[PDB]
Amino acid sequence: GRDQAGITGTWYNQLGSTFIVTAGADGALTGTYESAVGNAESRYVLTGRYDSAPATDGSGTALGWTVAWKNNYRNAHSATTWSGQYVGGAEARINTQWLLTVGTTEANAWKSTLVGHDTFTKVK
Amino acid sequence: GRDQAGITGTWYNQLGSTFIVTAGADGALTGTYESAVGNAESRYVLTGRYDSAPATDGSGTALGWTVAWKNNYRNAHSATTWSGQYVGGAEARINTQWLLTVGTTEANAWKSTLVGHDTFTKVK
Amino acid sequence: GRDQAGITGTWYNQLGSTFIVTAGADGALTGTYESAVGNAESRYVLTGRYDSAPATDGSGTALGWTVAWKNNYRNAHSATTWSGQYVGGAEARINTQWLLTVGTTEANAWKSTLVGHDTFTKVK
Amino acid sequence: GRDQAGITGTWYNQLGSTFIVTAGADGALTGTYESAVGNAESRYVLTGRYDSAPATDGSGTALGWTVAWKNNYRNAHSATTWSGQYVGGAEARINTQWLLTVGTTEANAWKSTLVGHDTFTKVK
Repeated sequence: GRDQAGITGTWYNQLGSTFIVTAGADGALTGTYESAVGNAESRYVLTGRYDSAPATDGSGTALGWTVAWKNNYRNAHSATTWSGQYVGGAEARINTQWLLTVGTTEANAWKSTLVGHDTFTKVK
Repeated sequence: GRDQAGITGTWYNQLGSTFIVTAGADGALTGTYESAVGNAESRYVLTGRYDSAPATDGSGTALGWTVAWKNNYRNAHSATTWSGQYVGGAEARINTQWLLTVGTTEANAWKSTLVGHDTFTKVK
Repeated sequence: GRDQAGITGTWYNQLGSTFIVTAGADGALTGTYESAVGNAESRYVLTGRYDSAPATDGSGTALGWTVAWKNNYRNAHSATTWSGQYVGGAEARINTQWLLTVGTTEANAWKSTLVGHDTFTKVK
Repeated sequence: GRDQAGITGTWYNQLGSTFIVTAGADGALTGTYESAVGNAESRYVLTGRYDSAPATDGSGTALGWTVAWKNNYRNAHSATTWSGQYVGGAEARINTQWLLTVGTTEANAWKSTLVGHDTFTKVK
């Protein structure tokens, strides 16, 4: 991975959530997510993928990951996926949009999925 | 996983894409995605997570997964995440929404991310 | 409008909701929305815009509209916007994605917005 | 409208786009949008709706609006809808998510719709 080192480490969103991730040379993302907002608590497992050979034209590095909101302490019966890109440099960022789906009855399916955005930085 | 067997197997979306996945008892999703539409070709690795202890109130099972669109044949410098829920039964379904992010320059970041929806079935 | 007549009329989504709209030659959409699902009841006012000079290359006609979920009978303190395109022909369709935002406290803002999709047809 | 005066006026997003709007007492939004980014130029008409009787529990005021990207100078054959809420006070904000749909062939429909977010302020 060109940005395997850039991505690997700890990231913080604008809400104080904490995203610890290892980027493998094959394109794997693996780590933990600790949410600061919502119906979550400790750490949760995360897995995802990233482009391990990004364009060198100054473009960002596409990636995404999933957290299922079940751990030893909570089950929210829901999952969030983040889709975004890593932008390296002095103020490195991971810019994302996310989809959070809650398990629902078929009658409530139309309102199963929230959408939002998170900006992750290396500081805070 | 309660629906570890329900989820594990091959799924087909309304476009003919093919989603082969193994659901682990710990909540891991792992498999391959073969797209029928877009700037993709063979199989791509996928990883994700699911709720391995869904509510038994008839609600669906939340899950999501990521594909980075890089394999031995293509690099689209992009990643898609699907967020949705598995609904078991005679006409089992995985109902999803997805976010596709393309690596972009900062000037083009505002248009980096497509949104869509996929319905997966066990047939077709 | 090239599809001013194509768009103008009554549309039904996969849920049984009813969308009655007039497309003006200037690009205005105006009408009423009657929801079949959710925390809504009678008709609600809708307004929006459409491309009154679509490409003739077989492409669809971009449009969108908003409903605020307040009428004489209900106030859900929320608004939905549909973004999509009209596809003419024997099986004419309006294919959309929508965002539903609920008024929230700042603490709950991160979960203010649902995302979904609706397909509208001239029949049902 | 409780926030008819709060909403009415000029708003600027983080990109420098300019959103001039009048909120009617019936819940109408009408105005112009002048984009600073993308394939747009001068002003474009906008119309939308807002909740003219928001909850007084400190919650925001739900609203949305549509711009079709056609004016006397440009036709992008596309439309954007913003869905969000107005938050009053010393640092008043309109927090939104948006969907931009481009008219496409049926073969390209799956990639017709971009998603993003805009934060509007009274300054800048």
